[PDB]
Amino acid sequence: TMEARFLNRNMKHPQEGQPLELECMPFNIDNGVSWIRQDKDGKLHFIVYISPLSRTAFPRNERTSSQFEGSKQGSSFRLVVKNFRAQDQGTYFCIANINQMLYFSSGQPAFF
Amino acid sequence: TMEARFLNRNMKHPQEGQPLELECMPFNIDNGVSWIRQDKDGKLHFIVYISPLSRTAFPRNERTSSQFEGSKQGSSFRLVVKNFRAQDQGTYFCIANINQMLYFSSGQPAFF
Repeated sequence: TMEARFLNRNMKHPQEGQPLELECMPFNIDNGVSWIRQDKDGKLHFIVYISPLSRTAFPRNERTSSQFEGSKQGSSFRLVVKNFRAQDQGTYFCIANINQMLYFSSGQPAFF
Repeated sequence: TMEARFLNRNMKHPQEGQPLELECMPFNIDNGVSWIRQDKDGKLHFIVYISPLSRTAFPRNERTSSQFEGSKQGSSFRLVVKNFRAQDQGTYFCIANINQMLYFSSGQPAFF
């Protein structure tokens, strides 16, 4: 089943000012996934969609493309937060959209 | 901006055993929306995608199609829970997917 996790499964919380790598492991390859961040608010934010070919699409109002990197690394999807700051905290999820049905990963809490 | 709300804005909580109607008001028409439910868990569930033509697509493992009705009613999207039961409680959101970018509504808490 679908999970979003820290690349470093040993860490419990992200470090302020460090690069943060998350991994999404999708039940299906050759379907892309979207990374999203949920505030403690509950408020939901789209970060990036990664195609099976590692093509990325970011939101239009754009700090995002400069603060996050998306890629597919052999069967799994990756999201990198270049410098993890306070405004990046939240619960991160992977979403796959296959035949107009959505599939959600388990979330990864990322709070100092 | 995008909001999911009770059709009856006067009510604070859904009634056990009553039909529940929610409304999604999308920044864009002639794009469909997906309804999702989030547990208190944080766990996310796809309910249904409604096309701009009121065409519905439900999950494959299917209690869902029999317990929820989706439609577009003049500019807004509607989700009906036929008989609202304990297992239907959660925070409901609308999602639009336009050019591989996702847009999320504010959520509507639905708990007794």
